[PDB]
Amino acid sequence: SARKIPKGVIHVQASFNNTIVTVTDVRGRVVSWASAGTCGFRGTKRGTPFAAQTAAGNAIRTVVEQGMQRAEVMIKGPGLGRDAALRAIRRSGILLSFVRDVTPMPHNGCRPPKKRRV
RNA sequence: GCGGUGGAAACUACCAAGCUGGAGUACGGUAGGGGCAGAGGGAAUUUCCGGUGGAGCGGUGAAAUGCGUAGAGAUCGGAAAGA
Repeated sequence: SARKIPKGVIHVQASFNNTIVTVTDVRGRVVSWASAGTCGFRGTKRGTPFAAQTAAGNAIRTVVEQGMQRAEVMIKGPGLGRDAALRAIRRSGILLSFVRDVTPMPHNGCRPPKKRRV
């Protein structure tokens, strides 16, 4: 069983409502994912930093079948789950290699509504 | 107040000949999202197709409408298009 891929990039879609932590390989194929509204609590109880750690710590139950040694991290977008997702992945067992911020910086053109966030 | 006559002449005005500080022009340079037209560049968003993969995603002061196992979101590769 399993493909047994060495290292891989971890795409963390950090938003205000929730945080989707997905651990993918070298190419871009997802093995298994984990989210904030999946781990027990839902509604508005998520999106917080220590709710992101229970989400990123739920991935090591489904991706343990592959057996990854090293891991590169990748954060996208603002919110309370940027530095928190990196701390849970570190206390799990996998090593650090490349932490990058691929947040889409606009060239001042497209603008969404004002509205207050959580 | 109006008209006429005889004067005065600085000022205003008319005429003639000038002068120059006004203004204008040329010579040589400087900065600027000045304007019009035609190209081309980068990020991102949306959409279409395909791969991986899982049940959730989206949203709010809370929720719900909505999008989801005819499998989105997320992720990767490619395309199209507009600002």
